[PDB]
Amino acid sequence: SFVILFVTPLLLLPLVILMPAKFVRCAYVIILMAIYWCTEVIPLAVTSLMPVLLFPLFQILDSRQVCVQYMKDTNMLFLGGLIVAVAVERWNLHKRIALRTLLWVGAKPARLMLGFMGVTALLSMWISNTATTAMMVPIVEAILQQRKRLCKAMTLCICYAASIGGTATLTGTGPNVVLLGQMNELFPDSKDLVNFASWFAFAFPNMLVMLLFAWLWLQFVYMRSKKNEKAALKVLQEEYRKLGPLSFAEINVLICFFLLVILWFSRDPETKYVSDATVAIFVATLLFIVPSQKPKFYPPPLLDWKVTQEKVPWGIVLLLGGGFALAKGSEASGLSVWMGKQMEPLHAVPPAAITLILSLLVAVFTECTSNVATTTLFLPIFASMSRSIGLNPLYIMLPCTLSASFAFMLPVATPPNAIVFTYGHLKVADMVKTGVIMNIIGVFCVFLAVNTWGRAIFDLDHFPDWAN
Amino acid sequence: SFVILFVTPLLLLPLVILMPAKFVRCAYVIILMAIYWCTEVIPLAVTSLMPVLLFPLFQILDSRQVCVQYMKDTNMLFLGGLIVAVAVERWNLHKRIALRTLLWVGAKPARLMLGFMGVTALLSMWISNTATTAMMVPIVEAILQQRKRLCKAMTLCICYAASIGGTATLTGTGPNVVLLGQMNELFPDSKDLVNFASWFAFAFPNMLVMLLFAWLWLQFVYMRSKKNEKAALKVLQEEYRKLGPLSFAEINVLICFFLLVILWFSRDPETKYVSDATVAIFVATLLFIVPSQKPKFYPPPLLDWKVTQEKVPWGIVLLLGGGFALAKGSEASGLSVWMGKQMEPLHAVPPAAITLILSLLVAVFTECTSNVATTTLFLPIFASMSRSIGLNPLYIMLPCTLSASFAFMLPVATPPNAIVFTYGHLKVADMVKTGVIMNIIGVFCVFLAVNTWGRAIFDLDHFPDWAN
Ligand SMILES: *[C@@H]1O[C@H](CO)[C@@H](O)[C@H](O)[C@H]1NC(C)=O
Ligand SMILES: *[C@@H]1O[C@H](CO)[C@@H](O)[C@H](O)[C@H]1NC(C)=O
Ligand code: NA
Ligand code: NA
Repeated sequence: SFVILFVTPLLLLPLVILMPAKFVRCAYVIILMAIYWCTEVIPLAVTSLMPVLLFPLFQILDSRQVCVQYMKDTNMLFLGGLIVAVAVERWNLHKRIALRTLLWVGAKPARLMLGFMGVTALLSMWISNTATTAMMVPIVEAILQQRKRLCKAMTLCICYAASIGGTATLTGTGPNVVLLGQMNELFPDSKDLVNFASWFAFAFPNMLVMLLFAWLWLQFVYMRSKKNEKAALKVLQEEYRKLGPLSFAEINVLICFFLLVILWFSRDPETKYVSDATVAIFVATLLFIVPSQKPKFYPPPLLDWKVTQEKVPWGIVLLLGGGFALAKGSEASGLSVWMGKQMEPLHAVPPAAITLILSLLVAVFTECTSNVATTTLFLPIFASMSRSIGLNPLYIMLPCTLSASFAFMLPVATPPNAIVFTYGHLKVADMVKTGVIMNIIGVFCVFLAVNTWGRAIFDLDHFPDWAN
Repeated sequence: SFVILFVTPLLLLPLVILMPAKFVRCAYVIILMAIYWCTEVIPLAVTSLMPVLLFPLFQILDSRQVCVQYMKDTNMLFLGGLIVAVAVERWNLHKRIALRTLLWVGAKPARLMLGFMGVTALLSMWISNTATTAMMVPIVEAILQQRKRLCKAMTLCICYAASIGGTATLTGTGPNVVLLGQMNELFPDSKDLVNFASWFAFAFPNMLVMLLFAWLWLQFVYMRSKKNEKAALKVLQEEYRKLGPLSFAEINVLICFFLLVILWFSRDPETKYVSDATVAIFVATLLFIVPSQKPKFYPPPLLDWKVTQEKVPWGIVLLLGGGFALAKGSEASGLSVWMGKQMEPLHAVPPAAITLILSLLVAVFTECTSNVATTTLFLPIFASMSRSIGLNPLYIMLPCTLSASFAFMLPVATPPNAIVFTYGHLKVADMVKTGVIMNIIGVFCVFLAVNTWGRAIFDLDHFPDWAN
């Protein structure tokens, strides 16, 4: 069974060691790492460390040129975002925001589902999508204890909303960070063309329209009620009180978060040095000295180190670094130029079809693998193709990144779906039926976004000189 | 009180922003980070992230040139060592080795203390010194429940032995890794002159002699017994049984550890690419597929990801990276050349005095700060001095690294001393009296090592061209 998945490649190492052309060796590396990505027999971060273990033997890079690539500005940006998210989770803040929103919108099962989806998307924009599901699903259970075709709807709404809302912030989730990293590496002359501001402008409207379509679809398939308008409130309120009053530390973390947002947007409404990573580190550092209590001599802070050592996806960081290393090795060996020399005859094809086909393919493929793995595997190929056919790479690379998060079925695809299914009445057939359509929805919305307004944001109708 | 420690430096930022010479700005950065190092009001890894937050504003480096420096071959070497250590701790192996050794040596309070110190040093060579103390101190308590001048001796023996034994492996603890990193950065033409093999050869004899002197001293100050020969055995044996038999997974992790050691030594008893980091990653990766049980289809491994996400000092990794970034900024701005131009007139001095004085100073100073912080602050200065006075840098840099771990008092200096003091009868006066002398012992032993055999290992009698 699962033994061949790590012993069979040993057959090829003595065959590929000689192979008097390095792009073959890099290709074998990438294929092996993909096979391990899709199969979690071995973890992900572990496989992200293969490049240092393989590029040397294949005489591609040293252990220095490759290991230097495992931490760059993107990774520390993501790390700062994660730390801020940890501060938010530490104090039951996201629960307070959630309950306030739910009580404002009202308990009307239609508007109820709308509020759940909207707040889940807004929280997922910064707050580690799985965490939001963990926070919210107990609320749904508490509601429902007070139709087997209804529980499925809201339970799926949480996960779909989270996976969608994560695509509205450049931290958000892995794939967007991967896009930023590959843009920096493959296209360094594109110094700062895809930043937090521009990408947010591109993505947030797309997120909103996808969320609208999703709410409509899930209100169709499952729901084509005075107590549940009332006895749901008596649960929301009693859960609200348990948080207690406004909890002074919550205020300070909110202020720090607002400052982060303002600094990210403001710089980009000269010999620049001050990339967004500096801002993230600014606020993350600041989150260790602030008191969390009234000084009336600051014994108490609001964030210690032990929790953030416990609660941070470092494996994700190493995963990104593996992507960086793969891109560097491909650029060095000679594989990228080779692919760009094999994808020449696509010059006759309409690019819109290319974009749509590849986005659909990625949305399908991410439903078995992880999102970030899918992205970091696919993006360099599309980049080389775009360079070859006189096309702007972003045209292809943005929709792929937005699509890699479209894991709307297969609970193994993304943890949130697993968490939702763990509570029972969400038979996988329901998930597949409701997920394929939403994959299509997301693809169409993304294509609309790229061909409508992304043009002017990124100047996609012309062939930039930063893709020679 | 502790408020000025992070608000007073704000006075100087608008004063130092202009400062038409960049070495002043880098110096202010280093001073501030030192002040935060010595004062744990803010954690350590957080302060290690200041360089990305400061070098840009001071127009020294971008956010890319500096953030690229936070992960290099040294850090991943240390990470692999940490992961292997985690595998060891996972299965109660180090306890099994310990009990076997203790039962072999015997329960004779003299030889008992000797066995405790020796095994603690041997385990600390790879196994995260604090962990060994946590493992062993309960054993001492169990023994002693079955002289208030005796408990102090063994209780201090654990911590001293751990802090000494950590200086015998290039993973070991932070300072040695810092030395390797600074050698790579400041002196890159010294490609691989300080590796695991050479440094181990230099250090292990020094560790042995220091441990001998320490055992002698602690047998002097406190201890200038049939039951404790007997009723200690009835505790060791009954603790041994609780581990059960040899626990098949233990065997596999031992085999992996042996393979790691053999690969580290063997390569160094051509266009090299295969540095020790590759080996560490090799074995660390291997530690995720091995079964830990009889396959009789490998449901069970021996190391999952969640534990190593929980139990790994990542803050240490970021700390090292901060050291790397500081060194890069100093080399870029113009500060290193400036220091080398101010330390010219030391050409008239005997280098032996320089080495001894600086080693003593570092051994004193590390008893309030952390070891790794002390090292990464001090080493570039000594390097610049050595370049200036026609001297081999290693002469000065090795003893400083070995000395930074000589935290033989001030429980705040190093966690092991804190753990020992947490159990009571180790009044701080005793610790100081017994610790200053051992600082002197360590300094003398290190000086003997450098001036005796380190010469031939590193060719310290000549001025290498890799220090121009
Ligand atoms: C960059 O552009 C120039 C066109 O003048 C081209 O000759 C050169 O090969 C290109 N280099 C890369 C790395 O794309
Ligand atoms: C390296 O050595 C040469 C001596 O030929 C010296 O001129 C040059 O300045 C040195 N460069 C550095 C960076 O030490
Ligand atoms: Na997925
Ligand atoms: Na210390």
